[PDB]
Amino acid sequence: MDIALAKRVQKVKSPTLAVAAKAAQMKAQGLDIIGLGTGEPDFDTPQHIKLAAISAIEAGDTKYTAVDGIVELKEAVKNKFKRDNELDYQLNQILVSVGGKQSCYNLCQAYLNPGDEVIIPAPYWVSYPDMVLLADGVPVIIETTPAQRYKINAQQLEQAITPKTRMIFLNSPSNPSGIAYTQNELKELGDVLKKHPQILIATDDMYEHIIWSQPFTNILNACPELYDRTIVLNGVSKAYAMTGWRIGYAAGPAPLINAMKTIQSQSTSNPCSIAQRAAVAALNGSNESIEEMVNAFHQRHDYVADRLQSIDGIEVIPADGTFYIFPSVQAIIEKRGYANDIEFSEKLLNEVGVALVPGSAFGTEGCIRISFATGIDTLKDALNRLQRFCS
Amino acid sequence: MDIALAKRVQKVKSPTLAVAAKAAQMKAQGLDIIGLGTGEPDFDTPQHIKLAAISAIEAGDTKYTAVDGIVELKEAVKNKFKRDNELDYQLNQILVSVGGKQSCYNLCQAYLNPGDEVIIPAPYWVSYPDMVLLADGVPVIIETTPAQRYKINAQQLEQAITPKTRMIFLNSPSNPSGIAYTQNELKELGDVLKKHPQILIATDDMYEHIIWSQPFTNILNACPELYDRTIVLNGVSKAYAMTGWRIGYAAGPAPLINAMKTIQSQSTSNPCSIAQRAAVAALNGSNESIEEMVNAFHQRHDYVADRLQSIDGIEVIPADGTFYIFPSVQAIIEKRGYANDIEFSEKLLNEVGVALVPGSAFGTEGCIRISFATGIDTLKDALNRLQRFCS
Ligand SMILES: Cc1ncc(COP(=O)(O)O)c(C=O)c1O
Ligand SMILES: Cc1ncc(COP(=O)(O)O)c(C=O)c1O
Repeated sequence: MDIALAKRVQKVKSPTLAVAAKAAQMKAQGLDIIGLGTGEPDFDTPQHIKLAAISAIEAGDTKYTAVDGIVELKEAVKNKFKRDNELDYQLNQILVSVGGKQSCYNLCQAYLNPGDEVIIPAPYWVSYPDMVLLADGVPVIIETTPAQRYKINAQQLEQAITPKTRMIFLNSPSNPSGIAYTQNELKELGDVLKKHPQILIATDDMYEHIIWSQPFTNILNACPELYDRTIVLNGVSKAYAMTGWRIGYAAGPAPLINAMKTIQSQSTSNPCSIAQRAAVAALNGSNESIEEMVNAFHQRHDYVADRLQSIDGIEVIPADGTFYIFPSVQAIIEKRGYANDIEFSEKLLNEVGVALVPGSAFGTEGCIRISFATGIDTLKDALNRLQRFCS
Repeated sequence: MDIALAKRVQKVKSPTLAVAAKAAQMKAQGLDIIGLGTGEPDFDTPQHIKLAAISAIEAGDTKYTAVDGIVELKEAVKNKFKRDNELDYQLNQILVSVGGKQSCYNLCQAYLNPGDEVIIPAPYWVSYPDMVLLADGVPVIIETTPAQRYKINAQQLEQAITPKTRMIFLNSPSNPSGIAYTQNELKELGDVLKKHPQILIATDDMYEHIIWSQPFTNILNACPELYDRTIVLNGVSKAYAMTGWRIGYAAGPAPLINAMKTIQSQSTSNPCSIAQRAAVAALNGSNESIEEMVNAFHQRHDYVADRLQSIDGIEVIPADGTFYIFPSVQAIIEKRGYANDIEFSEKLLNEVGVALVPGSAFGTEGCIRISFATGIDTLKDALNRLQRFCS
């Protein structure tokens, strides 16, 4: 007999890591593949962070640590939230985790009960619904359009809330759209959320530093009165090109943070001790390397957006930040008679070798997520191929 | 209003990491504290493993990897299981995780349904019941005595099994007793397990290399016919003094391993990329550093066991391996009128500064777990203090 799988894992299907595995596979066969599906910076970890990790290895920092992070890193997080976000957190409000993904997963396991509804704006990071489902929560998707710049409004939010709603993910700047809410937009959402006090607000600020159209702002900057029911989710993966090291961090209400620490203490223990020391050097160091990387993404974005605009049948909303852009190819799908954006993306990959992620993976049919965390020369080639495929 | 906690997290209370935090705290106040509660080797990570990690950092191995491990590490695990354990696994049967704790936690989340019973022999590693409870499983504890050398027998196992039993943890050599089953003992347990085919066998071989009284053997060496319903859990934390790096690995039935990979893909993504490269160097390198460390634990064990034997009111069963020994202080508790082994351990810490873990944390009242992952000079001091306290 085959080993049966738990009912909870039968609820879930990760297509971003799956495209990555298919792209690596077809490159392994020797084919001419350009990967526009990546979810990490192409830049290496900055040298001063690498040097701090090497110093930690040489010093023998190879042991278990406090589950929620060495005190130097919890302090660096505390100071970062004050310095960058004008938010005051005590050490017992801070949890360092194995990537920001684990912050989110620990949150769901520490907080959500079976049947609880979680508002997830589309387009959404692929993992939000699956993490909710693994806690037996119920994803409640709010669909958005380009005319709304892929952002929910206060009337959509109120309409989606029920007496069963206990959480919302607010991810700004967004994976996959690259769009960020303005402070006033967050204020209008906060005014709705103030009317529903059982809703915990999970603000996923992972892409905070990767923004150029406006200064970063989150729900607590807009609505300080929501502090006691908000958890702030962040990490070093994107700002410091540290995706492989797996360090995220969160700040929020002490009882919730302690419950998340309890989940973590029974699942991973502390994150890698060397990675923790690397993250101290990142958070306490200069922003110079951040600015270098964000400037690169900005110039690449403007190039890609211009190329997409010029391709007949592709409609695009320019991003505010991140290394993603999220154009609609629905007109190409319709003129070709493709079934959907999965067929579009499979045909594109097999015809011209460009790998990207179908918009339906993020809950928005007919779009595609293009990542420009690759060199501008590779982007010129890839957009040439996309233009030829769509011609 | 305080943020409420999920019902699942209200089910759980980690006391090994808690003693560690209290010991570090009292040392911080400047007090004369000896920590005999540690759960990791005192030796640093071997130099050749450190050098491989540094080489990976310098090479820019700082990106996301396959969630279940880079192919070089999955291959090293495959070869390790064949070389050490005469077990044949394909790559799709292997999962690298964030510590062996995450292997165990992923297993529970991928496999256990609410109400499923899990047999957990006492004394048990503190995390087994809590990981089961977080999947809404039901821990079913089998209590053992020193006259049984803290090992279950086939009649106890059969009596504990019900139609609801779907899993058993078999941890040999044991945390906290240090005792290992013989091959024939595992054969007798396997004969019971063959009569109950819905029971998945989770053999936690983390302490495999840290053994001296007999060659290591597990349930599949004893009973090869259980291969299709056994998951083998192991890791580099103990054998290579790598606890801070967080690399575990497991091998078992492909559908189950894939479901565990699904949980991992929605919780942590891949383990730290640098740590994965370090683990490749460990598994593919010489056993010389393992033997050096295990020889040290062996000589320290024999010293500690002899000192414990000489203290009136302490009864001890010598360990077969690990860096733990698990004597009973019940006679001290009774002559003093202490309430239990928690009171014993608190009084010992406050009177003479020796920190250790009460046996009730592992489900065996009246014992204490002493770790000898510290230098022999510190052990002489600590045992002197214990002798004075117990006098
Ligand atoms: C919106 C969002 N949140 C969180 C994460 C988690 O990233 P990591 O687990 O590498 O910290 C990601 C992925 O990069 C993301 O896109
Ligand atoms: C019995 C047992 N299994 C698994 C583990 C997991 O160790 P780690 O998560 O560091 O790999 C431990 C702790 O060291 C343990 O004692």
